[PDB]
Amino acid sequence: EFMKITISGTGYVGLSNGVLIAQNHEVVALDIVQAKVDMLNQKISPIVDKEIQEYLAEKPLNFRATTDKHDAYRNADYVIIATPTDYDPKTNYFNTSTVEAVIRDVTEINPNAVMIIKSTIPVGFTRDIKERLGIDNVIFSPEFLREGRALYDNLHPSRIVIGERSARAERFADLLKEGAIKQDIPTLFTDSTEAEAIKLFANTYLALRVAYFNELDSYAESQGLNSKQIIEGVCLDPRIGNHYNNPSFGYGGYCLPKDTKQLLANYESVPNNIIAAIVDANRTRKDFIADSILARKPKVVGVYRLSSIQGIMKRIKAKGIPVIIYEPVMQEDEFFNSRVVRDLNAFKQEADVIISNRMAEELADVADKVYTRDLFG
Amino acid sequence: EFMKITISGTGYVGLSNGVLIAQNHEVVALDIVQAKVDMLNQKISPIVDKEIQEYLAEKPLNFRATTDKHDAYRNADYVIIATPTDYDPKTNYFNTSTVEAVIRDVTEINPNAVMIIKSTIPVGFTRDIKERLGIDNVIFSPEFLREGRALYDNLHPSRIVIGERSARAERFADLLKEGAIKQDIPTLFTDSTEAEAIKLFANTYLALRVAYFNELDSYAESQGLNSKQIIEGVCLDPRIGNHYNNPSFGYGGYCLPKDTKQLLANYESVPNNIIAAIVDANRTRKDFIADSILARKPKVVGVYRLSSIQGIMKRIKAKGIPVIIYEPVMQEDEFFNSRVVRDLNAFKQEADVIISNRMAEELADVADKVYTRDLFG
Ligand SMILES: NC(=O)C1=CN([C@@H]2O[C@H](COP(=O)(O)OP(=O)(O)OC[C@H]3O[C@@H](n4cnc5c(N)ncnc54)[C@H](O)[C@@H]3O)[C@@H](O)[C@H]2O)C=CC1
Ligand SMILES: NC(=O)C1=CN([C@@H]2O[C@H](COP(=O)(O)OP(=O)(O)OC[C@H]3O[C@@H](n4cnc5c(N)ncnc54)[C@H](O)[C@@H]3O)[C@@H](O)[C@H]2O)C=CC1
Ligand SMILES: O=c1ccn([C@@H]2O[C@H](COP(=O)(O)O)[C@@H](O)[C@H]2O)c(=O)[nH]1
Ligand SMILES: O=c1ccn([C@@H]2O[C@H](COP(=O)(O)O)[C@@H](O)[C@H]2O)c(=O)[nH]1
Repeated sequence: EFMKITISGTGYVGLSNGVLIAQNHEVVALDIVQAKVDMLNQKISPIVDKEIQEYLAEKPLNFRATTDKHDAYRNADYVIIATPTDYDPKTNYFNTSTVEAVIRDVTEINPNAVMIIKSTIPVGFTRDIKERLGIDNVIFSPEFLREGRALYDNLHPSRIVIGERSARAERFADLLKEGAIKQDIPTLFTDSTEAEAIKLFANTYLALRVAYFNELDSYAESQGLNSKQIIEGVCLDPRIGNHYNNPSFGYGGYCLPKDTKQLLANYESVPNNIIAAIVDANRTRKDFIADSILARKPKVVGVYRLSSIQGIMKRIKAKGIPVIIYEPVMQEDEFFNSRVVRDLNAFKQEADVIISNRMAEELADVADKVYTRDLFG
Repeated sequence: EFMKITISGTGYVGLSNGVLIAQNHEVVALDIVQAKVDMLNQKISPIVDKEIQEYLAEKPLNFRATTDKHDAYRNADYVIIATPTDYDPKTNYFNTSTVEAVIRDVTEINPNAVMIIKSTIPVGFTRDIKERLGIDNVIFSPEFLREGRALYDNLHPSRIVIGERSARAERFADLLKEGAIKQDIPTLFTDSTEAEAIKLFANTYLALRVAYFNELDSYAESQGLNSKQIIEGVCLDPRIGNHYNNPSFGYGGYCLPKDTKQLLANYESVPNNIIAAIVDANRTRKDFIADSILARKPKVVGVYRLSSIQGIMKRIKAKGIPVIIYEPVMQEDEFFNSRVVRDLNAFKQEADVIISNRMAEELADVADKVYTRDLFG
């Protein structure tokens, strides 16, 4: 087979999948930003990913880009939708407008193309949109990549999951396996809504794991015990393992805080204690960490690098204690009403306690006033 | 070195450790039950463990037993304490009387022996007892074996943890490594109280993991989704894994229900949400399972095999629905006021719904009225 696969959205997800598949098939990448398309046609990547830029520039890929929807979608066997979406936990609103616009466009231009959604969507999205528009050609397949290793994670994926049990779903899984470097990749075919719930449950388990080791750490600090001794002893049980067990100021990042809340909203009519506790536990852990810091009676707290550390900052400021921030990447001189100190040495002198989620070489000479719960970094 | 190691308590734990060490050193096993000692001296095991009976009967072990404390403890380099203890969650009482009696006896008879406690004790026990009696010769080392594979788990241990950082603790770890079949066993030396908390945190993580996959299963049932599809997709993430993820009526057994509660009691002054939720989650899961069963409006519920299933039974009976029990191992004709039916066929005919924690071959012909959440058994 030599198929045509269109990518809608040339960001980390679209380009990871597109470059992977362009090694063996015809890929046409569609974006709405003409300048990104022009760059791609010059074999220049519009994003930061080593492998994508290396592949685009150095390997023979049957790849091209366009802003023309008709040129992109005509004769496509599959269209991978990788446009932006966003879930807002405060309102429980999942903005899927770009995905719905693409489904609209493909349905109109090429109703025979099979759309594969890689964008994050709410649980039940695909079953519902098919029913609403009265179409059958949409399948969800979760994307497991990490930014910065976008192409790498699809060259060496943990597994491939396609949310339809059919020969056309299997042929799509084959495209992902064919472009990968890793061999005998675990492949799983499920029904739609089930596939859409996988990442929420996987990411929430990771947040649960971090929240648990953080509660173990709260206990160890409270009791004057060596947290590393306990954690290493526990994690030597092969059913538990030595990963994702490094204490911190709370789970953070781009996915976990929102996904745990998104999953909890989905449990609104399902009795549970663990799902709700995962969200509450992070707030409790931040209160514990802030209270530990405040018990040292600092006159100035220094925050070394800026994300769960933001919650610690908020709590310290709520008690009227000034916070100064060391963050080279930030160019402003203020962040949430607190001074950003550009000079590391001045920051070190002024701060009575320096908090940092993870230890860093450059804090070694002031280690005595650094508060971090990092054990394994 | 060729040392003398005394075992106090010849049950699963004492005999596993004693037979292991008797392969290379002089072991004298002490019990209070003369008949168990007499059996041991005839090379007959007083417990059910294949490897222990095989080793006792067929390998050249420098092993003997006695009820004489003086004969047992004199000249011992180490005394492994493996007497019964019990934690009662209702009262938060940990009965360590047998361990304290042995410490008393050893201190009096041979104050130079180094005691290694393998019995389960409360967190902080060893530090406190040393301080109370003004002695230094007591060290806690957790025991990770499973009944039925008692000797096997010490021939192939996950890891060895000794709750003292010293050369004498290391020499004890060496005895455990020397008798084992498994090589390069992970070995960890910690301070006392830290070692004593390891199993509670490890077992509570296992209960948390089961409670989490059970909440995922509650959601799947509630939403009409295929739980196996979701769980397999999630567990293919290598940070999560395909173990301890089989839905059930709640975590049960001999250790998890009590250890989770014991750990929660230890968190009485430590802010947390996850530790308390692990206990509450099991009650919620049992309520969900019972409610699912009751929604089928059965006139008689059959319970196939008797332990979290007991909680389901209690809840069904609380609603006035009769329960019948199929449990060949039980000889009584009543269990908690419910009929025990000896004949499997009569049990099958009468029960409108048959609940079972795990599926079983012999329920195949009535599969249509069996309710089990088992996926991987
Ligand atoms: N970045 C990540 O780590 C992961 C992201 N995802 C999901 O994948 C989707 C895309 O994420 P990214 O690749 O990071 O987005 P991105 O923002 O890096 O790239 C999105 C691209 O879509 C283009 N675009 C916007 N509307 C469009 C339309 N109607 N038609 C064609 N192109 C359009 C944008 O101009 C942009 O180039 C989101 O739903 C995201 O949540 C999934 C797994 C990992
Ligand atoms: N069975 C298990 O799965 C595990 C048990 N443990 C702990 O190890 C300890 C022992 O458990 P088991 O071996 O299963 O007990 P067991 O009940 O099978 O054997 C205990 C032995 O100690 C004897 N004994 C009682 N008082 C004594 C005394 N003052 N001096 C000498 N012997 C005495 C009893 O007669 C009996 O033979 C407990 O603290 C238990 O919680 C730890 C890990 C696993
Ligand atoms: O051992 C760990 C692993 C991860 N995290 C936190 O969980 C979130 C997700 O981490 P990652 O999977 O993006 O690396 C991040 O805030 C990370 O700091 C921890 O606190 N400890
Ligand atoms: O996948 C699993 C693994 C264990 N358990 C439960 O957790 C408790 C401890 O199991 P084990 O570690 O003794 O096998 C038992 O009630 C067991 O049924 C489950 O429900 N699902």
